[PDB]
Amino acid sequence: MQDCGLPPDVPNAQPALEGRTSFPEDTVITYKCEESFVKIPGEKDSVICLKGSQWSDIEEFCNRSCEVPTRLNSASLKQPYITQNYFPVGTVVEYECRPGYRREPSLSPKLTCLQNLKWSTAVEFCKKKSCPNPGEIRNGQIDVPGGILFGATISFSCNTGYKLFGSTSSFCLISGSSVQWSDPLPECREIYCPAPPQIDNGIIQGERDHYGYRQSVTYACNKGFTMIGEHSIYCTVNNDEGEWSGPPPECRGC
Amino acid sequence: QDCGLPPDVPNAQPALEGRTSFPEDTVITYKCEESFVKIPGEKDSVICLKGSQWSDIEEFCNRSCEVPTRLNSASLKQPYITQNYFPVGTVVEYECRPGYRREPSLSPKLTCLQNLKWSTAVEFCKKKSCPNPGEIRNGQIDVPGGILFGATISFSCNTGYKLFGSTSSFCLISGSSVQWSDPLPECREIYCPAPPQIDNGIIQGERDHYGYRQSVTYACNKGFTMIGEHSIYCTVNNDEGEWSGPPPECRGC
Repeated sequence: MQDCGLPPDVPNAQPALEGRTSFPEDTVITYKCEESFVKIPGEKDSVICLKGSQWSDIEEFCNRSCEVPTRLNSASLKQPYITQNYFPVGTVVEYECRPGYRREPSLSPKLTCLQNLKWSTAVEFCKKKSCPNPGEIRNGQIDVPGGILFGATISFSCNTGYKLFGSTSSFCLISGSSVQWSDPLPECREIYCPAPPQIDNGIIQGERDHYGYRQSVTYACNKGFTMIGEHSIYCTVNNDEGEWSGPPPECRGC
Repeated sequence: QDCGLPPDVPNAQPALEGRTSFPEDTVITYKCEESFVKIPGEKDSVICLKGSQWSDIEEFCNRSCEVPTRLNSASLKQPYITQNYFPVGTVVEYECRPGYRREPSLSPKLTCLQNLKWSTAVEFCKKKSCPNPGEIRNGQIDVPGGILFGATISFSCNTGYKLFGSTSSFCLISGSSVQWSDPLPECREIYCPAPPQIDNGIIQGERDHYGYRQSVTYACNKGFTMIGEHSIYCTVNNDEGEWSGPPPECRGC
């Protein structure tokens, strides 16, 4: 009769029959691979009801493959693997470094699909690029806690008696073709104490324009006056603010 | 042949030894009364001569000031320093003791006044001053009460420095002048012991010497995690250099 019966049973595939058990001549039935199965590129996936109530032949067209290679931050799949989804056991794909990573020549940038349907062990075939030498800050310091490679952070500080002007930290970030420091080297600026206080009936011996950390100012009483106190005071510096060590002496008469 | 009582001399009293009759050739001496001093080169005694007659004697006492009171700034000059006769109007001169100097604008002279007292005293001899103390590098000099003869000054070293030498000085008299008993001490920077090294970590840019408030930053080798403070600083546990605390540790991952 001008109708075929049920289509052939294909291992690991299920046909779309759409609610019927009898099919008219020239009816085309497509199969869909089952769970944990991928169709093999370049193979038929359907059958056709021919004359004599006979279905056309169809061979197993499903496998049996790894999952899409897991997403790496250091490397991206090369073409044509990056667009593929069929990876039977034995399949080897190649990677290429992302930015800002570079190849570690001693290591292979390839992954193989193993018999257990898993990709081989991952190695660091693509390593983190290095930022330039951070250099130095005059009268300050740079803190490099964990190297200067891509993704690293470094902090800046100013020695006692100096004030930091600029950025307090920097990060090695990707910059176009390479990796560069997010911020430039800041500045350590000398902290100045307020102008030293003047005293009644006394003077400052050779007063200077500016006074920095630990610099001193010496006092002297005028003729006929007696000194009572410290002959000199010095500049103390804390939390970036200058302050004299203590009060100036007194010149009492007479 | 015995004389009777000797003559009455104004402002003087004779030594009779409780006698009322005196034999020929008896010599009687008089002593000036309170506030009076005998006039140099004058007779103070009489002698019983023939005819039961005493020899003549004239007033020999003048009201006099007392010997000037001792001053600590100056001393009487010669010849006043050996004198005891100072009638009204008498002026004596002083000269400075050590360690005192003359105050040019003033007179170093005292006058015996009509009331038998010496004129008002002024500071004609003033305390000498020791030389300006100077400065102590990284230290301080406390001058509590001037730098004149007898004064004391103390020395101290700023935070992070240790005093080597004298802790004080006194203005002493030295021969022909006044000088500080002790020379200035030196304020030397205190250094902390060499910072400790850590396993699997390094000291970022180590220095040869670390002073007060100076820090050392640590960094762990690739593949280790730092446990503890990243940097430590040189404190001064008087008067010694000591690190603020232990260095961090590096744990292998």
